[PDB]
Amino acid sequence: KPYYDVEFNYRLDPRDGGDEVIWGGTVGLMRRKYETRTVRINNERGNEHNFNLDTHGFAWVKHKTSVTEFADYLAIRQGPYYGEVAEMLKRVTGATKVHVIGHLHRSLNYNDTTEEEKNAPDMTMTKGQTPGRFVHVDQSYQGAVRRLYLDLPQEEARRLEKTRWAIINVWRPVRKVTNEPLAVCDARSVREDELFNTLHLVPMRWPDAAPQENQMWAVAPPKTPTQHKWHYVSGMTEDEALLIKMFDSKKDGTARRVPHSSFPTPDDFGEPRASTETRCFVFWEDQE
Ligand SMILES: COc1c(C[C@@H](C)O)c2c3c(C[C@@H](C)O)c(OC)c(=O)c4c(O)cc(OC)c(c5c(O)cc(O)c(c1=O)c52)c43
Ligand SMILES: O=C(O)CNC(=O)C(=O)O
Ligand SMILES: [Cu+2]
Repeated sequence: KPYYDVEFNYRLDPRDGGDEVIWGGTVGLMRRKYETRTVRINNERGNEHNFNLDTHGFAWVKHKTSVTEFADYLAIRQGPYYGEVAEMLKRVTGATKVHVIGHLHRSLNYNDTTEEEKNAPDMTMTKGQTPGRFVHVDQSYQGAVRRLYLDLPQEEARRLEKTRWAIINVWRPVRKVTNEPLAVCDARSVREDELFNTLHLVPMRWPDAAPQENQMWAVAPPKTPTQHKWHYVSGMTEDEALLIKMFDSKKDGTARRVPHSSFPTPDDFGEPRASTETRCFVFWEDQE
């Protein structure tokens, strides 16, 4: 198909009932209220070469990994995957150094999971992760700084912040994507006044620990299915990677942040889409 027209979940203003806390990995997040809008998502399979991290903030690349089982977090983090992702990412970006923070594995079907968790209290944590069905950027400009100093040593963070740096997510499906693909929005089609800093909390080890803290962009709804420029690539395989730019320190016109969201297509079929998204810092110690 050349495109789809699908309902997307955008920011609901608090004056109209919305809240400002994204309770990551909870049943409650699946119940969050959004301003829904229908947008056009252009299929770009066969046109991937036309999109890059500098202009649009995303790129589809061919990249073979040696890892096949992505469900075991410990197996992934000790194994070679992070280094494989980091070498690809430096190759693509021309970066000077790449530091992999971690990854999130997603394997649940959204609607299946809604109904199994219909009786669950909101703060119940799902075993596994559902797709990310809301428009967001994983880090605000503030959230990117917060992440840099939380995930890197203090001296390291201070120095790398003097040179150009960026947060890029490396999204790879476990197998050929036949349902709930991932859509990315042209960074240039959304303005700064549409971006809203939003708290993102992960209540790991409650009540012994405070929930983990992160700051996202929420996105104001468009007024037109084509105002925001949405794209995706059908049938993404585990030998292909979607690089999504969440943040870039460069303030000179280069794509700085990419709203993104999964979405169901009417032709969805098969067992639930499964994927990993690997959060990465990217440093160009020769710039800025
Ligand atoms: C496996 O460990 C989890 C991760 C680790 C990272 C590597 O993915 C979590 C994320 C963190 C860690 C912070 C909150 O301390 C991010 O900072 C790196 C991050 O940028 C992220 C993200 O922007 C979107 C998210 O999902 C929408 C997840 C998040 C999630 O919502 C629920 C989850 O259960 C949690 C994890 O348990 C992840 C968070
Ligand atoms: O895979 C999904 O359903 C959503 N993933 C993301 O938004 C991401 O990789 O940051
Ligand atoms: Cu995301």
